Amino acid sequence: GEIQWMRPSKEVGYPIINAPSKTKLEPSAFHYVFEGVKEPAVLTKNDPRLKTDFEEAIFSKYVGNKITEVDEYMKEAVDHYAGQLMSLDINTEQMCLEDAMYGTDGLEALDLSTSAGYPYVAMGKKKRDILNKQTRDTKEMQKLLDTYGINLPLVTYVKDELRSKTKVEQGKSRLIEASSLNDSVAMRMAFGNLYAAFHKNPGVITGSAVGCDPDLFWSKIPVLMEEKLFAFDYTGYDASLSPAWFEALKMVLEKIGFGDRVDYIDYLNHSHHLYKNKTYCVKGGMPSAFSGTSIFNSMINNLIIRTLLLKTYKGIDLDHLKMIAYGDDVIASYPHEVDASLLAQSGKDYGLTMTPADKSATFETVTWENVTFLKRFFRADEKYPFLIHPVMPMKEIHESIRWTKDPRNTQDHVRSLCLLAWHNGEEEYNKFLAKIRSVPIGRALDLPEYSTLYDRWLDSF
Ligand code: NA
Repeated sequence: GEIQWMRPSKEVGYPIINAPSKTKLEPSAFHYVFEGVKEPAVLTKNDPRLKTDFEEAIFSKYVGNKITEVDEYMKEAVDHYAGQLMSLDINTEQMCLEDAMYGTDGLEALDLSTSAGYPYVAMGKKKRDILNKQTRDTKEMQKLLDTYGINLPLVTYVKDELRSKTKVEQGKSRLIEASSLNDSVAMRMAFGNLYAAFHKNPGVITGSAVGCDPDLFWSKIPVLMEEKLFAFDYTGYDASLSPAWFEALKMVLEKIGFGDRVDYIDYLNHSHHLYKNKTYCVKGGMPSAFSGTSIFNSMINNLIIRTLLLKTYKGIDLDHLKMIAYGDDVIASYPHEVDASLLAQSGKDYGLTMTPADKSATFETVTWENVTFLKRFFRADEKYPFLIHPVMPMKEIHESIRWTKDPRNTQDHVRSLCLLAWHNGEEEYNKFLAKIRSVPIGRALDLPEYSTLYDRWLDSF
């Protein structure tokens, strides 16, 4: 990803976009009951905590484009992945406006709380004013599609979330690149069935985990993985993607019956963005908030890993590459041991910056004991080994519970954390509940006890 140019929006015919400047994150009733070191991300260039230029920091993720065209290894990767996806008999017909808007089997309705993007955000028009969940009315949307068309600028907002102290000082805030509601709708109409097929088929065939339920999926993953696991982290994955990776994605789409609308991919690759009073053009880089971000990043990850394996290990048997991606996150395997360090080396030539799994300083062997996926470890249940626990460390949960974005959601927020935490065991879960109940807010919540969650879990399979 690389920014071609950036300049005042008015110079290119666009209005200034108002973006919040104050975090909605504030210390929760549990702020001093649990340990934590994260704080709300910087949202404005004048944040006191900043120790470097803000604008430069948030856009530094665009490290450039290392590759121009699709080489032979990538083409091979494309053929293998596409051939694999072919076995799913994915429905290639366009999805009707109604379902694209309000959902159908395998595709949730459009999120009504998130930005409607340009130009709606500039006309003070919300999604709630356009969509009718009980009516499933498409008239207003259709009228808007005809009026403002598609391929509209993506509206950039700084993401309001917790970040390490280092990332706050270095202005390393993440960005939300919201595609207009029109584009989102058009893309779900174009690829709606592809998305549904992926959501209904998490595993090693789609090579994707999007739409998965960790509580149930964790027990299925091992049986899908090979003998030897391998994994690694990406530094700024989305933004590092070069145009060639988007072209490779289109080839996959053409081969599986969607050649009909690969043009939509161009809109993602060569994209137009609005931020505050500036507009900028990016070549490469996956936009962070459009309908399909996760899925397309996952598909591209499948192409990347196959490519690096072909480039590094000629003769590799991709039919025995078993991987599951979720955007940039990935858990992979092969019958034979592979060197992630070598793969990482091959990765640089493709514009990818790969580092040791889970922030290790060195590339170590990945085992079922130390591997993580979506920040969750895998642990066989003590009583029924065949049931696998997705174990998210308490550290993350403690960090999260120390802040709130709305006192009215305290109950939901804390229940959510409980669904993640109990997997750490009864002793730990009870210590968590007790601390929660050491303050009034926590004592007034209705939280499930350990045995309740365990029973609920066994009854969910
Ligand atoms: Na882009």
